[PDB]
Amino acid sequence: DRINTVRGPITISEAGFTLTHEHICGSSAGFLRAWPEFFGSRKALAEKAVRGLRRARAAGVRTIVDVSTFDIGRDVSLLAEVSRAADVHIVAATGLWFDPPLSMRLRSVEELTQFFLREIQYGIEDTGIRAGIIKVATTGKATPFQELVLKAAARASLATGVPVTTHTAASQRDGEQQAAIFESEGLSPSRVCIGHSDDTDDLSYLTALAARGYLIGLDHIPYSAIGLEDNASASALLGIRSWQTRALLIKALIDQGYMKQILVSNDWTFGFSSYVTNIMDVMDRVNPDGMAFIPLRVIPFLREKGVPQETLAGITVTNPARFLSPTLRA
Amino acid sequence: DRINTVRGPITISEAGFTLTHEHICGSSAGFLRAWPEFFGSRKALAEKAVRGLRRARAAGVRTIVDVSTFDIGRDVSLLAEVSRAADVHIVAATGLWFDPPLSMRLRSVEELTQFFLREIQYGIEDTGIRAGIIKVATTGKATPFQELVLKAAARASLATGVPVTTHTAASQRDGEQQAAIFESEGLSPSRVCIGHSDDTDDLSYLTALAARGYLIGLDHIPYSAIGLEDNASASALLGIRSWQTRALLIKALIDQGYMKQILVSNDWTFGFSSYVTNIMDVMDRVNPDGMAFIPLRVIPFLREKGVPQETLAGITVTNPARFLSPTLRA
Ligand SMILES: [Zn+2]
Ligand SMILES: [Zn+2]
Ligand SMILES: [Zn+2]
Ligand SMILES: [Zn+2]
Repeated sequence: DRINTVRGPITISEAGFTLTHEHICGSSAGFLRAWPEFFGSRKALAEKAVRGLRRARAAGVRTIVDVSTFDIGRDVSLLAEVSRAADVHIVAATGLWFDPPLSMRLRSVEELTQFFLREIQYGIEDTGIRAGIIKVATTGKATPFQELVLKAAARASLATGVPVTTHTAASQRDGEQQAAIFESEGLSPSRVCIGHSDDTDDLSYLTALAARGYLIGLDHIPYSAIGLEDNASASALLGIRSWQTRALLIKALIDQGYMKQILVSNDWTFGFSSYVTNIMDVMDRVNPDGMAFIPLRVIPFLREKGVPQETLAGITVTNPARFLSPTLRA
Repeated sequence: DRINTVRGPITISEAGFTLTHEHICGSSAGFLRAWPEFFGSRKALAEKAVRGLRRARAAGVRTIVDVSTFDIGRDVSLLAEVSRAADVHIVAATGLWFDPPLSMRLRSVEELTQFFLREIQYGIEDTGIRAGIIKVATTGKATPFQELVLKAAARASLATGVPVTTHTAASQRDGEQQAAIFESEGLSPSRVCIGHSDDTDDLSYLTALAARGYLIGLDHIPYSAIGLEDNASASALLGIRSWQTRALLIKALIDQGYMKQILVSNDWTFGFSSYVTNIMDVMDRVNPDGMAFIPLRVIPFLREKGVPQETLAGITVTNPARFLSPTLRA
């Protein structure tokens, strides 16, 4: 039915062009509140986010999905502030990424399910803001704790119709184990996006997941260290495959008939504290378009390669709404 | 001539009987605000803390030092609320414990120094509440990041006069490496408490540190799994030595001539989320007196063993004031 955003529930008709894997700020729980000067100031960070969201809106974006979890330092009051100021819908997330503190990593699968349900059904912190997606992660074979998180996320999705989206080490085919765990919980693949999937060139892996009904998150398109290859930290984060190579995976999935299974995004952010201090600046140097990279650079690139505009509208408008609108089977 | 508390500056005389290593809630950054129902509710936690602090005050306690850092989930607004309701002074902490998130673990020594200084000189979050102690931790030989933390803590102490207090694995003699690192930064031992030191029976380790001018934190006195040795999680936390064994270390150091170097506490808490779910209840079963254990049980026990009350007042009143009152050399 309706999709919860930080300003309240919206209808499918209202979502419009949606970026399905983004961030306002990539941090850690408590960090923005304890050390705002890391970001210059809270005001500076908010201003930067508003400018970038307005940039994206001007390029046609209407909704982003902020897949920052508790342990990414999600601050839903910041999300609400910038959503209002930029007039861009923002869907907030629950789940856990790969920096859970002791108070999360000691919890059982039932306890984690309760937490994710709280954030979806009741609200985040004392804000009343309800999550519209559940984010989870692996980096290779799931750790024991990550298996509990995947199972809890599946259970929370099965109780609410709120989809699950993942971080993968795509080149290691993590999506297969994630899918196997999800299906062992009875979760429908139509409620799951296997993200960071443009990090691999293995089209067989991607098409096989798409044929099983998964959504394939091609969310790293602007990530490339070309021109800065001997920046070790940037190379590790961004890789050295070109944005064009990544974008051509969108075309390849289209050409093999899987347009309904594709979700595209930038995995952008406006603040970034969980890595090297000035990674945000390096990223902004790599992709000055920020969140507008998909509409301004990727869509025209794919048009030039012969992809019809109606296909691209299906990917960027129709697929996200079908993914986000709550259901147990889409 | 003043010590910062969660209710503002206090004089040395106002501090009175002081417990130097305690917690209101042992958690993780952001956790109490995101999942208060873990604790029943925030109201239930606060009520529990006020009841316990009122009982400690009735037993003679006037101040506690809450050594919860950012990564212990310190919520200075909760400390301020319970301090007011119970009429007990609470000193808040900066520093980092052994569960830092990525946004902390990626920082340099200079950045950490700036963060600890912000918390001491400016305030914690947006609250205006300034830290009066710096807490650090090792569990065996320091990791590279923990070396940075210790160095940053020494630098912040050298710039402000606020003392440093530590978590150790006393069985591993961590106090010796901590001392070595601190002295390599020029920090006076008179500004350092080596905590959890009652976790060892190795008197020579303790006396050698005391002879160098360190404060010796005998802060685990009520910790014992005697009667519940088959509870593996409680035994790992609490050990299998009796409270009387731990308390007799106080006497041993007095007898050697080191009464000036002793600090005593309970390392108690009113909420605990960073371990097994119901550890708080197990702890309360072990020590129903909570923070009042030191004045109600340990002081009379040491008097029965022949220690003058005046020596015990020196330990519980005079030594904490000398430790906390800012200086570069006490
Ligand atoms: Zn990711
Ligand atoms: Zn991301
Ligand atoms: Zn400790
Ligand atoms: Zn402690």
